[PDB]
Parts: sequence; structure tokens; C-alpha cells
Amino acid sequence: CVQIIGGFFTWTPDGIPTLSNITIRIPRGQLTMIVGQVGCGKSSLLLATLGEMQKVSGAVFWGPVAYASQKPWLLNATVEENITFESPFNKQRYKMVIEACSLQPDIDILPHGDQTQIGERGINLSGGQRQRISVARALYQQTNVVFLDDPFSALDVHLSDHLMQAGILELLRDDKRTVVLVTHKLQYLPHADWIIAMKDGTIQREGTLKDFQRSE
Ligand SMILES: Nc1ncnc2c1ncn2[C@@H]1O[C@H](COP(=O)(O)OP(=O)(O)OP(O)(O)=S)[C@@H](O)[C@H]1O
Repeated sequence: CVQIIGGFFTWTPDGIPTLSNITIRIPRGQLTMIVGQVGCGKSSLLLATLGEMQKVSGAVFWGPVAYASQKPWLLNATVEENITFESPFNKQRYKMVIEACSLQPDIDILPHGDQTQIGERGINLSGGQRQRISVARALYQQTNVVFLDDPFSALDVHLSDHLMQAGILELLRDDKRTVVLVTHKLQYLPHADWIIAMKDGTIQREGTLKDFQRSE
């Protein structure tokens, strides 16, 4: 599991801390949902568990980890190269991810069927396509922990439903992966195991759905 006791850090060598008093356990085989307002330290905490920000005074333990950032980035390469991401190409695995990410029709819509040269930063692509490709790259890798920082921001309602059902609750949950998602919706809270309520860079409530509905 991913354990954190006493989160304390900031985006400066010295200054007022935006991470303060964070203690979270993320057990294996769990869909951990993080929710909060705009500016509650959701992404900051997501990077804190990744080892990206060395905390000042605190302990954090959990290793290679897949991650899909809020802003999608690509490579000046093909789409298959983006999704495989230096991984041995598979027939059933790659096609399963392609179908489970609602990308095959949009990929066939490109001027080249596949192996299309994605432009610099993705000029010949839109935001939804880039975010879908990023989630596909995060899903295709054979790892344990998978962080997804708001992958439903540039997607439709049907696209989000299909992605969470086929990929999250039936493909990530299939292999029993530690999936930590940061989004703000309601169709995902009953599907999760641990809800994390963030406010002003601090965890206000922590526990399960029944442990949250039975508290203030
Ligand atoms: N890379 C960075 N460098 C400097 N400051 C940052 C960086 N990322 C975040 N911050 C600061 O951290 C504060 C909170 O950022 P976030 O945790 O990302 O907000 P959030 O609402 O919890 O999550 P979002 O908005 O869905 S990414 C912001 O006011 C930023 O100024």
C-alpha cells in the first residue's frame, strides 16, 4: 500500500506550505477517489505520493508507477508509439486498450489510418484526443499504481461513462491495480473504496463511503 504520515511541503525551498498534515493509506486493489474544490491540493497531493515533491517533515512509503497528468503531453511520433510508450507491442492487449478508450474510430478518422505522425505537441489533434491518448498510455503499461489527474475534463458524458466502465471498472479493476483518480463527479463515488476530501491543502475527511456518510 501507499502510506503517508504527516504531509508537509511546498513549491519553494522556503515559504508558506501548501501541504500540511496529510496522512493517507492507499491499499492495493482499490479505486481511490480524490475530490475537493478548485485549489485544495489534489494534484499537489497526487505528485506528493509520486515522490515528485520531497516533503519537509513527513513519511511516505509505497517503485515504477504509471501517471497521466492533467495537461496531456505527447511525443513527436506516431499514435501507436505514444500508446505503447517503449513497450513490446501486443495484439490483444493493444487492441483491448484501443477499444476500451474510445479511440479506434477517431484514429481511423485521421488522414493516415494509424501510425499517423502526431504533430509537434499535437497541432493536428484536439484536446479530447490528446487526453484519451494519455489515458491510453497510462493504461497500456504493465505496472501496479496508476494515477489519473482529471481525465474526464475534455470528454463527453457518454465517453466518460464508457471509459470508466470498460477501462476503469472492468480493465483496471480486472488486474487488481491501485487506481487513484482525481475527478469531481457523482457516478464514481459509489464505485470507489476510499474518498478523500481536500480543502485548503488539508484532508478534512478520510475513509470509505459509509465512513463518510456517517460523519459530519
Ligand atoms: N508546478 C507548480 N509550480 C508552482 N506552483 C504550483 C504548481 N502546481 C500547483 N501549484 C500551486 O498549488 C496550488 C494548488 O494547486 P492544485 O493542487 O493543482 O489545485 P487543485 O484544485 O487541488 O487541483 P486542480 O486544479 O484540478 S490541477 C495553486 O494555487 C498553485 O499556485
